Amino acid sequence: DLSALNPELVQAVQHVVIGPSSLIVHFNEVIGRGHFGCVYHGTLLDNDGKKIHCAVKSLNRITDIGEVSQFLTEGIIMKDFSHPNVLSLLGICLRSEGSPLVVLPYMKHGDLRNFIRNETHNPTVKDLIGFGLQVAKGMKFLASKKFVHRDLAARNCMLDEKFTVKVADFGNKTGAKLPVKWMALESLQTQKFTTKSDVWSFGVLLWELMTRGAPPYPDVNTFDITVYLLQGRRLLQPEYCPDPLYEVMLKCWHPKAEMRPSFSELVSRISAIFSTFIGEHYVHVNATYVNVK
Ligand SMILES: Nc1cc(Oc2ccc(Nc3ncccc3C(=O)Nc3ccc(F)cc3F)cc2F)ccn1
Repeated sequence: DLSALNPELVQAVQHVVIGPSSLIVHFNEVIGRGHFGCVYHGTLLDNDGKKIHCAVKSLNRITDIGEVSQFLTEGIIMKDFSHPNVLSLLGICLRSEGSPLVVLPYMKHGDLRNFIRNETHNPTVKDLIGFGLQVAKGMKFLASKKFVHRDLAARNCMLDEKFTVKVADFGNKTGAKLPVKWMALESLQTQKFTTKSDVWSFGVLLWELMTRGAPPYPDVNTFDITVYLLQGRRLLQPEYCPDPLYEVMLKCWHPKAEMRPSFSELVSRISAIFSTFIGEHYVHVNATYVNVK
């Protein structure tokens, strides 16, 4: 029901349209089944002959056009996201069958959390601070466009062949579906999200990086995180996290949202901490965090 969509959404999608002849979706090759949204390996033909590797996001399909319109908006939101540290949109493919297809450049190393969790990987303090800095650069760009992420976490950050981090997003009044453990105090209490609350999320993301992907607050039930935080608590300093990086995390977790550093200041501060390291310090996984979900 393409005509019942929205003429402005349809014209915006038209400028990023992919013809069904120039895209081959390998439905047998799944890049994570996820939930009610699937990602597959894809081949895209660019201009002439070019056989580029891509990720194709789908699913499919209950409400008349409501979920299709939201799906197309999420993809169209990426149009002006051109920054080395933010995931790009190759385009959108309109299937003459069912669900429209969102086409993204392939990220060889997948998500940042599974990458750092992998025990065959040997990151140093510098590499992990490096990833945090790249996320800060991407967020600095997004904040300058007044774009509020709402779900910044290592699981939503993508890693390519050159190890360049691409900030991305994989995918109800009082009902729970929210990433409460990455959420700012004000966002848990009121349900409002700002750049300052993304700064809180970024601090948790730095914690995930320094612990090599440990789940935040393991002992704490999702429903009582506000009660836990208000007792006067923050995540402990990871074993391999340098003191000035911990101090930056505590600044991201400032109880006054307006007292939190901006992403521009975080880029500056983290870039200085990063420059002091040479790649000597190896980061090992914590035994108390292994197999902890
Ligand atoms: N192996 C691999 C796996 C991949 O999976 C995906 C990861 C993220 C998205 N993300 C999206 N899918 C559809 C619409 C928008 C986004 C998205 O990330 N938007 C977005 C970008 C930057 C932001 F700050 C916020 C956002 F919401 C899609 C994938 F297929 C992809 C590649 N390589």
